[PDB]
Amino acid sequence: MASRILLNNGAKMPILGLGTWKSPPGQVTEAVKVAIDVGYRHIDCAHVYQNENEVGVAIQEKLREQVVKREELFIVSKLWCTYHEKGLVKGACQKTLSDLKLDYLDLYLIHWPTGFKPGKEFFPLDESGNVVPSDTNILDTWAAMEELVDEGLVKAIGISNFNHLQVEMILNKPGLKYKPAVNQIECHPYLTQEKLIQYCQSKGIVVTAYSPLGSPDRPWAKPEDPSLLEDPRIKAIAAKHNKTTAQVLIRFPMQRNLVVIPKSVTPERIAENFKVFDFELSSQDMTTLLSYNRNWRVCAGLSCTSHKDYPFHEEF
Ligand SMILES: NC(=O)c1ccc[n+]([C@@H]2O[C@H](COP(=O)([O-])OP(=O)(O)OC[C@H]3O[C@@H](n4cnc5c(N)ncnc54)[C@H](OP(=O)(O)O)[C@@H]3O)[C@@H](O)[C@H]2O)c1
Ligand SMILES: O=C(O)COc1cc(F)ccc1C(=O)NCc1cccc(C(=O)O)c1
Repeated sequence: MASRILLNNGAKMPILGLGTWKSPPGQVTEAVKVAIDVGYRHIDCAHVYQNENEVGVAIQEKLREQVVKREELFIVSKLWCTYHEKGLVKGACQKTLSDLKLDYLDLYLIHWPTGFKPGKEFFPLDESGNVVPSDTNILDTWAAMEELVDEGLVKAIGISNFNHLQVEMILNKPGLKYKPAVNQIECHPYLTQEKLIQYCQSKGIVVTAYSPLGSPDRPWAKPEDPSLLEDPRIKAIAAKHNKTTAQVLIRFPMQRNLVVIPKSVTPERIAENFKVFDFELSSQDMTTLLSYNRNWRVCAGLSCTSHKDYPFHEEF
């Protein structure tokens, strides 16, 4: 299938990107270098991942080597929760640009709808142990994101982990200047997201699926949690197609018109995960994979459930 999807800003976004959350700083430069060498043109980043400098080393080198041109790359980052105030957004974006070695981002996302008190700590706490919100609202943060487009820092802006009412709030914002281009949400066979995906797509917003493999390296994994990569039912579909389970899990969102961003620092898996443009899941395969939904989240945000903008109380 086609390698890129057209966004509502007129730019094209590669449907397969490399994730970088948890990629160790001493391994992510080589991961991104390998990814670019084997065909990746989209890298998903974030300031909170604490490895943008090292991602940037890889990008800048592959540009210097003329393995790729800047206009062929699609680099995404995200505004962290402690930078939602309007006077902090530009500096947060500019720090990410400096670290990534870039003059512009292709896409900049509000990482989560929940703003937190600014300061050095990424999760400022009171007990008492609760995260300290900021009195920022998603609409004013969105206006600050729009400014970044108008200053040339970013080509596109979007949102992440917004529920359908929060997307609707952006779309209904008084004086809205730019619609979100993307909503990046968790999505895989255990969290299939039919309602939120159809809503976003119906509005021309492209959905990116994160944790498509079920994030087996997530730091809070428990043994009793379900495991996509080990699910016999998914392994059977992979065997039928002569592909790996991971390749099925990556192809699945692609056939729903989603972008997908599997993470790896393992060279052989980085290459494997890209070899997903040469086979097709049947409609029956797709419906079968959808049937595995259980509303299970890698990223549940249990410490934020009292935040006024917590996204996961709503059905979707
Ligand atoms: N917007 C948000 O709030 C948000 C939240 C979560 C994630 N994300 C983004 O989405 C990306 C992907 O999600 P994720 O990192 O949570 O998890 P994931 O991509 O679902 O899974 C990554 C894990 O799978 C392993 N793996 C990769 N390819 C494999 C293969 N072919 N066979 C077997 N194991 C394989 C990786 O191991 P190795 O690395 O050791 O190879 C790593 O342990 C993130 O890195 C981040 O960029 C965004
Ligand atoms: O967020 C990601 O991309 C991947 O997870 C992380 C990565 C980090 F480097 C550091 C923390 C997290 C994390 O706890 N996320 C979940 C989260 C964060 C903020 C608010 C909510 C909420 O529920 O409002 C939920």
